[PDB]
Amino acid sequence: AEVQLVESGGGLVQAGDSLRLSATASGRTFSRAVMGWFRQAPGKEREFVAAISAAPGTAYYAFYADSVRGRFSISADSAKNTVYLQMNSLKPEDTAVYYVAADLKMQVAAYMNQRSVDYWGQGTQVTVSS
Repeated sequence: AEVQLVESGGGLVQAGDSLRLSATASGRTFSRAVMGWFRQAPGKEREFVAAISAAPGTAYYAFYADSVRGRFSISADSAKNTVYLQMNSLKPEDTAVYYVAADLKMQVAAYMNQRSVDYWGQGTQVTVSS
């Protein structure tokens, strides 16, 4: 089925700042999907950043790549049909286009392979000047 995921929040920013990305779907969406964020710079491999999935009640499971642990946080709001990535202590090496992703086979937040991702958004440029 067609799903149109849309990222928002990208910007030009300074080393040591914060930026918050969000993503939602236009029309058809998911319930109980493992959602994630990936990133890539021209010529680079697309790299996994963070994953999130629904737990009991209002809780979620999260999982972070080592490159962002201690700095980025992934959250979600099911009412608002939106997934978030709060980026803190941004470094020039965080410069990339950031993509929201959904993998429909996975059952719980974990490391995500770009190769297994079922749905991608269009991407939002994040640029960190030193």
